Amino acid sequence: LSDTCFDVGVRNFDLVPDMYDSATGHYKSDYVANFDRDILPIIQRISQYQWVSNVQSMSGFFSFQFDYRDGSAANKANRMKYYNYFRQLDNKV
Amino acid sequence: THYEWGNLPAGVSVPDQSSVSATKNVDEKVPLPPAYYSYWWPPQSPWDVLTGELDTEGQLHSHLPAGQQINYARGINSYSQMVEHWSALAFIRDRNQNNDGFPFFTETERNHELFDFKEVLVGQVTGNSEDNETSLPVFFINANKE
Amino acid sequence: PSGELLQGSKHFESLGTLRTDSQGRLIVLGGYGFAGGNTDLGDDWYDDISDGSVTCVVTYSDDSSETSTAWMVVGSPDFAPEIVNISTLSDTCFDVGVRNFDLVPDMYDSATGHYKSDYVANFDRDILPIIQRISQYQWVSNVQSMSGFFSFQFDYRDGSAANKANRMKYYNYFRQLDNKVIGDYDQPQQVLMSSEVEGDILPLMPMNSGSNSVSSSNFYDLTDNVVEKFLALDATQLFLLGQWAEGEFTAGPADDYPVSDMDTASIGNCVGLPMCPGIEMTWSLQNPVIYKDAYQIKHYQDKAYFDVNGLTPERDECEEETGCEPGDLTKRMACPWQADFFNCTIQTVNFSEPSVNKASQTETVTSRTHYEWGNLPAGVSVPDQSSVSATKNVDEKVPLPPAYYSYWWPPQSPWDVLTGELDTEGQLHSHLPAGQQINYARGINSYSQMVEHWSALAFIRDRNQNNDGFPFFTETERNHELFDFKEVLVGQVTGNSEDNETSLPVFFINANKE
Amino acid sequence: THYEWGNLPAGVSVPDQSSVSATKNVDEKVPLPPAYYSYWWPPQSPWDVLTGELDTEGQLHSHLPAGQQINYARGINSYSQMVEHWSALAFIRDRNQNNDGFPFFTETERNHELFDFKEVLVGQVTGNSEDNETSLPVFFINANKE
Ligand code: NA
Ligand code: NA
Ligand code: NA
Ligand code: NA
Ligand code: NA
Repeated sequence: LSDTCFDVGVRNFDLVPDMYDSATGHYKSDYVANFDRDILPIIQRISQYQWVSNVQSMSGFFSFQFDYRDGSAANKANRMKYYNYFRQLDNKV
Repeated sequence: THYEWGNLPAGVSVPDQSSVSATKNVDEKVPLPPAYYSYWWPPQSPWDVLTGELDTEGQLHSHLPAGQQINYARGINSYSQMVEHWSALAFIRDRNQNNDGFPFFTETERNHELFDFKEVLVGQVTGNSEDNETSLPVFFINANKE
Repeated sequence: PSGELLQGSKHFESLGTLRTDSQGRLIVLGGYGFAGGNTDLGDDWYDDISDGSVTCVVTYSDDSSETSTAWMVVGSPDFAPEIVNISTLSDTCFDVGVRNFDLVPDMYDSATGHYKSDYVANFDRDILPIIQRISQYQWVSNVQSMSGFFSFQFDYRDGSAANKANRMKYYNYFRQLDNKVIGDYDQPQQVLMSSEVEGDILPLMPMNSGSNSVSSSNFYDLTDNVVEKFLALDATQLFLLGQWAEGEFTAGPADDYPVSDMDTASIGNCVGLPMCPGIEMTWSLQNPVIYKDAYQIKHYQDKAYFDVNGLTPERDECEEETGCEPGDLTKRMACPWQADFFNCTIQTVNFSEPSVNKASQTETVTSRTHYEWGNLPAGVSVPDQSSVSATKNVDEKVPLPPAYYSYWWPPQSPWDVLTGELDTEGQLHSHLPAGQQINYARGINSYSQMVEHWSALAFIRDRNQNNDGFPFFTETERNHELFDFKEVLVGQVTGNSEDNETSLPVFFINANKE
Repeated sequence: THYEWGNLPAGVSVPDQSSVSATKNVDEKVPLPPAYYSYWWPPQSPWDVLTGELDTEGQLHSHLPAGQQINYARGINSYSQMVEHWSALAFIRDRNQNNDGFPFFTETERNHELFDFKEVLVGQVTGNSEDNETSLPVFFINANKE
């Protein structure tokens, strides 16, 4: 629910002006994320759904078969494969 | 159903018998196949958990040895049983809390004394005594227990 | 086994087929799944399994010969060929080779009987495979306690002194190997947990049953029957994990051992540990007395000796150090093999008494039924009634509580698998939607049902094979049409109609179905 | 319940384990024992009757041989079921009416097709494969039937 209140805050309350442009209604593609603060928690959360459910298909997203920290252009294809397995959000129509 | 008699003596002929039966089941709200077994909120409402009783006493009241994956809500067989017995449910916590990066989450503080146990042999269901080599566990709450 | 068999398979015709390709390469194809006997279910019983000598004579243009040899082993189906056993049979043959055949002289000193602490291990070649194997036991078992050993919560590649404590914590969770002494039980392989202190609890690694979680010290009219409760890696695997813990390792390429890629390709797909007996082979493969060199079986006698006299039945290739006779590598396994496959599931291991696996249990149930009548009219008194009942159940071989739910060989015999039927047709014949974890052997309710229906079992394989690091293993090719289904409501068991809100699935094989 | 482990090796021993549980059933309007099994209006409401199907097509749909004492309302298991399917019950008729003083009353005109059957092996109730040599007759009405 903190992710909810935070998401609401970004797209509607200028919480982070470097991440979102309220005039364009769009996010800012020049925003530099940080692994440990923005990315690692998600990888950590997925990894703990196992003790309470059988969600083995989620395994390959916290196995570090490739370096998740490595942001070099050589590693882009791996990070793109990982990312394009995530579902995009639906339009509210 | 088709009936036919054989091993009858020379000269003896018995006419076969035939009968047609029918059953029709209608359901209004049913998931449409192909279906996928999907979870709701595993952190807030567990469903696939480990056995955490480590001593003898607890293994006799729980009827399961430690470290086996079994249904979180086993024993509560109805919505009204959950309205009344929700607090007899286990807390899922790390038994290795003091060692980072080495978690071991099990069931802890489950009210084992409320649930009765019944080991149902497969034959009791199939009528075949061979199937009695295998059994399945049935947990339930007896309202007449005190 | 001549004639006709009263039970199971009726006629024995062959042990398999020998072929050559377009280039004259040998192809050894084994048994068809024959299993029959003359006793109910087992004395007069037999199977299709085999093993033996491979002899090659390449004659040249100048009419001069060159004779070379090898071994052949036939096994029961590998139902998840992609999932690897933490310790394979190649790991066994390799470990034997290090400690007994100088395979790697930089790693072991045969004069001191000890390993060499100055050996520099390599992450990718010695360490990463173990981390990769542990990570795949999930698709076939529920071994979540093993998770923290492939989570990369810390950098496994980092060998800097700052990272030593983390690598030492990881390493000291692994079980050390037991001494091969006859009556010494209080050892590390009889130890399940890391501690008994709440907040410091975790099953020691590898979390699997050992080579004897079944019989106790006092079984078979003995007082010192050998016990080995829980699993450990082999000597060579744990040693290299020791070198990594220490930081005596590298990142980047490393040269392969003096072993062929072809030699590991075979036995690498066989169970190394545990051996009770195991799936393809047993603890004869651990004895160096069987080998002439690392990975190379010693051959006892010649073709002429066998043409004249046949095989030696009473002979132990472990006692007499002179080599193997055809059929020696498989003779210790069950007859028929379906027994070993039937018991390759899970063990319920005692973890309080080092020398006990099973004991006799005695349950006494003493009840008092009490009857009392009320709402009776003024003046009317009815005497209460009381009766005492008793029940006494005695069992001879029962695991001693506290018990731990332990696995046998998850890669070779699956037990906790996912539903893989993706279309409607298949979801109606299977009666389960996709992606649900359910028992691998559901439907087969007896040892004799497994003797007859073992080939109706599913193959566990990656549905995402084309995308590395993104596996998705499910059931595939399960003979769904054989199994009937029955949704049993809880009330049918408890007599309480409320419990009928919940049900449980019952799968079985009807012999009258055709 | 009391547990006791044995066949343990020399010097080895484990503590006994024992538990005490209880059940309490309170039933409001129950007849007082000792009681006598007493009929109401046998000629207007038959209870213990004889099956009178003389051919194969009759015995297959009835599942019973002729001349057997069984319950008149076998298959009617509910008060609601009686309100729905009363007219399915037999008429007990003298089958030797022509002859005088030689009567032979049996069931006639039963709607056998409405009723489904199931032979329950005793061992399916007890868990004991050995009781399967004996089976219990169970008649019921299935609404899914067409
Ligand atoms: Na859930
Ligand atoms: Na939570
Ligand atoms: Na297994
Ligand atoms: Na395998
Ligand atoms: Na009456």
